[PDB]
Amino acid sequence: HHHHHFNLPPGNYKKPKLLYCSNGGHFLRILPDGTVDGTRDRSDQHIQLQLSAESVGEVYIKSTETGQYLAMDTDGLVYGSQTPNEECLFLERLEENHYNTYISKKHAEKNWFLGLKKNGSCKRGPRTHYGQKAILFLPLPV
Repeated sequence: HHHHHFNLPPGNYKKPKLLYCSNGGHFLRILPDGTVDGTRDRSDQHIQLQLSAESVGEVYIKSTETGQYLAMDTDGLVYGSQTPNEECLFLERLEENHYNTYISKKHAEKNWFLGLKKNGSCKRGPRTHYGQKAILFLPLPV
């Protein structure tokens, strides 16, 4: 449980999705250069993601266009990794009985989440907190 609640979101990983952030109304984007951000452009070719489960509640978020894995570094910066490693795992949970939240597994004890600012920039791990809108995501069909 990693010392966290276990309310899981409904749905599956059968198909790819878009991870939509309410905060600024952005879709999670993994750039070929390893850069990660958010875009409002629904036609962007780098927003399609494939989630997969490691263990129950643990996921990988992979770019279908590039094959890169979403990850969060030692300093809390989100990046795109060519290969899957411990920094690529996230704890996917339901939040506010509706949204999906993604907590860095490696940094779970610190509550470091995946989050997008209103300007579409990713937030740094330590800057994320329960209660913010930046951490709330909606998985949409592609």
